[PDB]
Amino acid sequence: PHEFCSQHTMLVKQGDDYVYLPYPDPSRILGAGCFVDDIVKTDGTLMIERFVSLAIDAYPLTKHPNQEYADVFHLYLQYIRKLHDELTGHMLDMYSVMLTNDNTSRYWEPEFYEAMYTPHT
RNA sequence: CUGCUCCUAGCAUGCUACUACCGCGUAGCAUUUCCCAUG
Repeated sequence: PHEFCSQHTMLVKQGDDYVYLPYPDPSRILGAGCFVDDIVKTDGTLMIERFVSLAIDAYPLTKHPNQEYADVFHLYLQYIRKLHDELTGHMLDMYSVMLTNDNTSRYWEPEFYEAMYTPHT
């Protein structure tokens, strides 16, 4: 369908055959990233799960024919990474201690996002 | 306000695996043992 619940339907190849993936408009995602209330996202170092949640809905933009949408997805990934590492520096240096296990690598590789659409859970 | 999802924490549940010692079951086993008159 051309549009349903503000989701554009795209058909791509997943696994061994083809399935439909609903992808959102890009402008809405970028606007939600840019403009917010105060402190809710005035400094993302305080709150990172926002962009994690945002990226999950931006994943089907990767399989789009035009590449700008994949660029948006990768931009979100890079920003998540930069936020996480700068948070690590801020916390480790001028405080005492942060890290014994990372467990946070997963949030910058498309393996975790793609599992969101795997027909098994 | 309804619906979906994520993360964290906690709780509780189930499951698995490990160790531990205990108890119980089982085998090998080392062991340590000597027969005699008669319807």
